[PDB]
Amino acid sequence: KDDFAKLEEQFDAKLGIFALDTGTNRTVAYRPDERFAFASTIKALTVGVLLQQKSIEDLNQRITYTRDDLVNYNPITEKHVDTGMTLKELADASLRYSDNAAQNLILKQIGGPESLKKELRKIGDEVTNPERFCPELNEVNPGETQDTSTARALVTSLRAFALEDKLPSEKRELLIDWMKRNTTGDALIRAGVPDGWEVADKTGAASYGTRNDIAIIWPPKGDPVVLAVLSSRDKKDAKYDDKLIAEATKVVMKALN
Ligand SMILES: *C(=O)[C@@H](NC(=O)Cc1ccccc1)[C@@H]1N[C@@H](C(=O)O)C(C)(C)S1
Repeated sequence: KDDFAKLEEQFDAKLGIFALDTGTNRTVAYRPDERFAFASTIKALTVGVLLQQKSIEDLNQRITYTRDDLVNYNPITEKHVDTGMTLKELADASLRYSDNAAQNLILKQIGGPESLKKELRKIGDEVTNPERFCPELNEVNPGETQDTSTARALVTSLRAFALEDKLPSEKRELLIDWMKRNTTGDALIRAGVPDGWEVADKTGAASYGTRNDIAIIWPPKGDPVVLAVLSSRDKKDAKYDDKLIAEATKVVMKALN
């Protein structure tokens, strides 16, 4: 409690923390219901919904696109404009590289932010507010609730898809594999977790120094932890520091042990 305030003190930032130990039902909450721009963590839920709406076979559908559908951070999708990419390959790119264009293509496919919100409401997430495609292209100003969620809701919806019954097991397995194989999170939740332990995570970064990671974390032996660490700062062009996330993860891990 004061460890998390210490981190807020040390990094001049606001933290939102929610963790669930699914083995004991122990919880670690710190501003659990405070809203942050969810930023690219929404990609994990976007794929959950894609997977609910498609057989694994249907993920082989090819999606074509041009250079004009690519804006900022498209490491995978910029390599394939000639051929396009299948839904499967877009999911991989979106989750493991946070390919922004891949995300936009998947979001279109599922019916846009309106359909994403519909499906999240259906799983009992009253908080996550998808509003815009690309939502990184627009600022979430303090007090704005469009494209925001909370640590607690993000954990709840992530557990629903990844760990519970919102997906049949072969699709839940695909989601988990992609997340475990994320390339973008080494300095975040993964840097705060004990060595060896498996981590499936999805990162995000926006304006106002927003720096997020959501994860499922497995102990050698036992049930997983599901965790959201959301952060933001006072100023629109504020810098973030990944260390804040890693260190907040350390505190959660302490508290769970
Ligand atoms: C979603 O979070 C994406 N963010 C952006 O495109 C905007 C942005 C804002 C500030 C700094 C950098 C980028 C992509 N996801 C993150 C992430 O997964 O950490 C990237 C920084 C890779 S871009």
